[PDB]
Amino acid sequence: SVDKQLAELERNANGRLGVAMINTGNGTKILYRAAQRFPFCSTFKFMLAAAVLDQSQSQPNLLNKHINYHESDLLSYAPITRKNLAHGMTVSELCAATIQYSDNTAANLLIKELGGLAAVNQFARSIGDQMFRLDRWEPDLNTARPNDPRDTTTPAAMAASMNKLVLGDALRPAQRSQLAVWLKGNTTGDATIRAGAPTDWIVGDKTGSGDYGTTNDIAVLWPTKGAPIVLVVYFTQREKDAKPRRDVLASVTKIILSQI
Ligand SMILES: *[B@@]1([O])O[C]C2=[C]C(F)=[C][C]=C21
Ligand SMILES: [Cl-]
Repeated sequence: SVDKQLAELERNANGRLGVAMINTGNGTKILYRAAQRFPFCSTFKFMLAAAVLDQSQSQPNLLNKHINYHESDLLSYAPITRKNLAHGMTVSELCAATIQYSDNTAANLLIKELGGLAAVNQFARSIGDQMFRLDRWEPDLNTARPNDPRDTTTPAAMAASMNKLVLGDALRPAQRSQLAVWLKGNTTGDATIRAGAPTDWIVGDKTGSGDYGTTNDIAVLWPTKGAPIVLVVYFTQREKDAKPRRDVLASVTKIILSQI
């Protein structure tokens, strides 16, 4: 029933759908195609910020490091780093921007500070995530080509990680809080998981879009009654210039929340 509705939603939507849900209330999970790979797109920015937060556990001054980025770093999609070209940004603001606005330059800048793509992989491995895999820099990583494993995860791996990172004990508390906070101030989420959620709830989220109408969102939801819930929804379609299907994410959320 739980399964049948998603399968039916996915049939109807003409794409492939990946859900994982974790109610940290009891400890129960709703999984649909949870072990299949999907192109994460901008959703990895979450993992990237966690990595930065992990590294700042050693480096008291990391978050406050002033970064003076150049003209040549700027990309098509970078409202915030564009706005502050001239004054530079702190690593910490870089994190807010990457999360809350999905700024690509900020991300590239942060990967470089961590010391490259493989440092995001290694952070992913050290938290038990064995599926996360970053292969290219922005903007090349949102091609979402059919059965291309580059730059993918599984819904389950991303839920487990978001769970450990935001609600578990992956991080120390100040770093943990910072992560939730960035998430809470996200500005790209109104139309996806937020839209399928009681308007009284509080949602922190990271979205993703890309080719093949890849539409993704990864969220913590703070309910009125009870414990936080982890929700990961990934979706992809037939054609390369497919338009996003945010509605599908809204409807998935609506389904999952009835069950609870
Ligand atoms: B991403 O997946 O989040 C939004 C976005 C914009 C863009 F231009 C490239 C990649 C992403
Ligand atoms: Cl805390």
